Amino acid sequence: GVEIETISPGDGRTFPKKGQTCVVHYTGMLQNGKKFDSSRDRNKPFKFRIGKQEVIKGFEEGAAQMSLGQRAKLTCTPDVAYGATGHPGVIPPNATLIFDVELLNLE
Repeated sequence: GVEIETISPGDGRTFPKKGQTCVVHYTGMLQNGKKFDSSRDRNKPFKFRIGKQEVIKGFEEGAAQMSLGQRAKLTCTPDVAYGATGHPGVIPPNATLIFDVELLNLE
């Protein structure tokens, strides 16, 4: 359940692959709710790789469906991220997650 709502520009040809460490300006958003996380604030744009189950499932699928310079809009189902448990005090159980994602990576 990954819905991409693309802010257009970029290249559309250089997709992320396995063995690649990539850099993402993310920004969290709760559906009918406020923010909960922001890479824009810390000024450290979250270096991470693909294929080690580092991030949640709903963020991992949308990262491969982007390219360099693109700006997407993730909409993840509750079951792929936190819906049964809920991250304690931060994410309630059975919650739908909204992300503002832009990929500006290397490799």
